[PDB]
Amino acid sequence: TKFYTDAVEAVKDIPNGATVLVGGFGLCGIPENLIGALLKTGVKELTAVSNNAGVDNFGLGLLLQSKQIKRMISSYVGENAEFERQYLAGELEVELTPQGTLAERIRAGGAGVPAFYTSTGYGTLVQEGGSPIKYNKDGSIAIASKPREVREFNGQHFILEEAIRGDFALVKAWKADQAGNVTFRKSARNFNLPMCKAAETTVVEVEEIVDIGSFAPEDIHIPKIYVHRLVKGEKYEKRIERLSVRKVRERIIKRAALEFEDGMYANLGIGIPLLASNFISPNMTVHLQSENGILGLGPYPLQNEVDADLINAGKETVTVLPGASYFSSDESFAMIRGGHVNLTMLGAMQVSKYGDLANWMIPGKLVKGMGGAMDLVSSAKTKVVVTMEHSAKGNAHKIMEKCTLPLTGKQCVNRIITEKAVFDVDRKKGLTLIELWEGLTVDDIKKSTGCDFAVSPKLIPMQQLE
Amino acid sequence: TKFYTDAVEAVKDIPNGATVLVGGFGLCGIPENLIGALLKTGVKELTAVSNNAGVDNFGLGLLLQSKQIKRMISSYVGENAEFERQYLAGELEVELTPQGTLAERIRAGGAGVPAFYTSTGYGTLVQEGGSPIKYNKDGSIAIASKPREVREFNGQHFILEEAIRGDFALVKAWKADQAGNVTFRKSARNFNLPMCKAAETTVVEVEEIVDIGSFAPEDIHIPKIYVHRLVKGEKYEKRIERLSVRKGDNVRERIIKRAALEFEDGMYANLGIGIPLLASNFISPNMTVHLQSENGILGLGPYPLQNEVDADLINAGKETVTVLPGASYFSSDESFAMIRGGHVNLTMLGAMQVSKYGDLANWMIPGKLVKGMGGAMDLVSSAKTKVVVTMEHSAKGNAHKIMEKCTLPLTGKQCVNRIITEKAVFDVDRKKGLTLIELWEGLTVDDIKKSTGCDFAVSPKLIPMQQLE
Ligand SMILES: [Cl-]
Repeated sequence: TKFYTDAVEAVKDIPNGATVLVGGFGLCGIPENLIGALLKTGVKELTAVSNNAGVDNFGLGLLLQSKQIKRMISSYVGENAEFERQYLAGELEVELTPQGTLAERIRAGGAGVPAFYTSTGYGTLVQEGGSPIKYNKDGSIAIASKPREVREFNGQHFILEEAIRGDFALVKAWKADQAGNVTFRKSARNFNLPMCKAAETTVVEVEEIVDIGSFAPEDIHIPKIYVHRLVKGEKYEKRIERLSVRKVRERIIKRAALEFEDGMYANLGIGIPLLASNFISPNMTVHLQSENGILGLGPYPLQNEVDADLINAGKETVTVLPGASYFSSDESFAMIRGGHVNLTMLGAMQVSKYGDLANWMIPGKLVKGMGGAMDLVSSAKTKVVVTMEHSAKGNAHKIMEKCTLPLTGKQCVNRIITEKAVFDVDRKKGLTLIELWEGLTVDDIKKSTGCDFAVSPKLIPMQQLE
Repeated sequence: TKFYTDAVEAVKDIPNGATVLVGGFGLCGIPENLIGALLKTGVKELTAVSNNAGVDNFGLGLLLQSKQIKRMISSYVGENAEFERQYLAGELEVELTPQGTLAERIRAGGAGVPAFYTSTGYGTLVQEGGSPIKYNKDGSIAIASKPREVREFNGQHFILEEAIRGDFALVKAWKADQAGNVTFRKSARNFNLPMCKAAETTVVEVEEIVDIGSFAPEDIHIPKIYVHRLVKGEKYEKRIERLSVRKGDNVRERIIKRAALEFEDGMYANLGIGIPLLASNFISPNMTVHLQSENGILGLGPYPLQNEVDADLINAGKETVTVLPGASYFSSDESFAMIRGGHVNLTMLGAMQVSKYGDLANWMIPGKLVKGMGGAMDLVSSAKTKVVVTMEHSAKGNAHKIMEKCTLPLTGKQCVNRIITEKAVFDVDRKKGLTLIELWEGLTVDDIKKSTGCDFAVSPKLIPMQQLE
C-alpha cells in the first residue's frame, strides 16, 4: 500500500474513458475527497460504476454537473434531478442494473469469476433486453440493453451475468492502519468493500490512520492486499440526505402488520410495509434487514442519535437495535437472493393472476431504476407480500390477467393485501380471496379486479391489528 | 436461533442419506462435539462435504471409522490412512474437488447462485472427467467423474461449476452472543463461515456464549440470520495435528537460495510446502514480504516458540505457526477469491513435472499418490499471478521432469512462468516455450539438453545462477 498526503496525486493518472468504481450508498460511505480530486484533474468520458448518483450537488452528482461522466452503471437514480435530466436529454448513458446483481458482478470481477447465474431480472427488461441505455435528442432511443442468456437449473430459470472490473476504484473507509489494512463504520461499508477488490488500481480514503496492531486481525474488513493507494481525507462534511428524527392506507397498514411473526426476518419496503412495523407488539421480536447491509433495524433516531453512516434503504437516517450486524452489499444480496429473509413486503403498481409484479418503471414517467426490488422477489423460499390500493385512477385495474407495466419479476408474489381484500397467489392456480373487508361483497371485488379468482371456503372478514 | 444445551438433541433429526457440510481445515475449526453427537445418533449413508477427512482417529475420520459416511466431497485427504484405505478399497465414494472451487460452490449455494465459471481445473480431470469417484472391489473404477462444460470468456477457457447446498451444516465457531451472532478465532474460520450459509439447517457449536452487545456490530462474522441452532460445546480438546516449534542437502539448499531471490519488497506471496517456504528464511530483514495462507491468513510469520503455540493458528501444511504485526484472518471462500482473482503476486510451489509451455503436474501419481489437489489448482489458475516452480531437475534414473508433455495428471495447463532447479533457471512462455536464463556454474548448455525432455531457447544474457546467502 502506497500512502499519499494529497488526494489529487493519488488519482492524477486516471485516463479519459476509464471505468471507475465509486463506493457509496446514497451519501453514506462516499469517497468525497477523491471525487473532489477528480473535479480538479478534470478527467472525462468516464464509465462510473456506482450504486447511486449521489444528490444533485454532492457525491457522484458533482461529476455529472461537470459532465466528466459518459456512462453510469447504477441500480437507483433517486433524488438527483440533474441525473434524470441528462439521462432523459440524451447526454448521459445509463445501464440500470439490479443492485444485488451489480454487487455480485463486482465481486465476481475481483474473485476471478467471469460470469455466473442469477434469477434476478428474469422475465424483465434486464433479461429480455430493450432497457434504455441512451436516448436520442429527439426523444427516440439511441442505445438499448442487450438480452441476457437464459438457462434452467433445477426446474427454474436463471440469467447469465458477467463480471464487472474497473481500471480504478474510489473507495471510502473509516480507518486504516499503517500496514494498509482497512475497516468500515456501520452502513458506510455497502459497495466499498467489494469494489475494493474489483479494480486494477484501488484508491482508498480514510477518516483516520491508526497504528499497526490497533485492529484485531479477525476484524480487518479489507486486508492490505486489496489496498493499493491510501490517503487520509482532508475534509469530511458528514452530509445527511434525509434527516428522519423521532420525538384507507391505515387499513392496509394494520392488516400488513398481521404478517409479522415472532423471530421473523423481514425486509420491508418504503411506505406502507415499513409503517406496518410500528404496529408490531413489544412482546414480538422481528429482525429487520436492510439491503444496504444492515440486520436489526430499529426506529428513527432522536436528535442526539443521528448518524451520517447509518441510513436505511430509503436513504433515511435510522438506528439499530441490540444484536444488530453490518455487512457488505454483495453479502446483503447473498442473504436476500439465497432466500434467508422470511418475508419481503413491498408496494406494487400492478400484480398479475399468477404473481407477476410491476413496481419499478412507468415508461416516459418513472425511470429511476429498480434498486434491489428485483433481487427481493427472486427467491421462492422468501414469502413476498404486496401491499397496495386495490384499484387505480378511474377505478382502473391494478390486479389483472397480465401486467401492462414493466415487470419486476414473474410469478413472485405470494400474497396481495389491499384495503378491500386479501388474496393468496399461486403460480399455477392463481388468486384466492381469503379475507374480505366488512361491508363489501365478492361481487364488489370482482368488478375491481381485472381477472377471475377462487373464493376460499373459510373466507373471514379482514383482520386489523390495533 | 434456537439454543440447545445438548448436542445430540441439536442433531438427532438428521436423516440417513443426508448431505452434511462439516466445518474445518484439518483439525483447525472442526465441530468435534457435533461430530461426537453423530456417533451417538448413528445416522448413516451421509454425503459429507468437508475440506479434509480429519485424522484417522479424530474429526471426520471418526465417522469414517464408524462407516457412517457414504460419499466425501473434499479437496485433500492428507494424513488419514483409514480414508485412503476405504477409498482405495471401494468402500467410500470420494469427489476430489479443488479447494477454492469447493469454497465458491458452497458460497454459491448460500448466495442464490446455481452455477458460475472458473479456470480452476481446466485441462485436468476435473474439466475432462474420469476422476475416480468410486473404485470396485477388483480395483477397477466403479464411478468416474463427469466432465465440466467449457466456455471461453475474454480469450480464456473456464469451466462451469454448480452450487453445493446441504440438508445440514455442522459448524464450529469461537463465540456466540445470546442473539445468535457468531465469531471465529484466527484460522479456525476457514470453511465454517461459507458452510453456515449453504444449508437448510445450520447447527453451530461455540466455545463461549457472551451477552448481546459484547460484539462490535461491524465485527460479527456470521450474523444470526444464518445461525438456526446454537449449542455450547461441552468438551474442547484443542488437538494439534502437527506440532512445529522454533528453538536438507546442498543441492536442495541450492534451489532454496535461488528461490529466495524471487522475493521483492512489498510482495504478496503464497509459498508451498518444502523448498518454497524454506526460501522465506533467506528474505532480508530490510525486505517486507507478506505471506498468504489458503486456510485464510495474510501475514504469516515464523514457527512459534513453545509458549506461542496455538491450536487455532496453523499454516496450509497443518503446522502450527505465528503471524506478524498487521496480519488479518478471513474465510476460505474469501481466501480463494483472493487467490483466484490474481491478487497474490507470486505463487511458488514444488512440482513433479513441467511441460514445454508451462503445464504443471504436482498432485497425483495414479495408484500411489491420491491425496487430492488441495488449493494447488486454484493457486496456478490466475494469469496475473507469477507461478514459479521449484524442483530437482531430473528424476530417478535421470528421467525427465521437464518435458514435451506431462505424463502425470495435470494441476493446470500453461500456468508456470518460471522453473528453478539445481542446474538451471527457465523462463516459460505459453506460446514460445522454455528459455534458459540462468545456468549453474560448472555446467554447460549441453548438460542441460540431455537432462531436459524438450528443446529450449538460450538467452543471449545467460548469467551464472544466482544465490542469496
Ligand atoms: Cl438504492
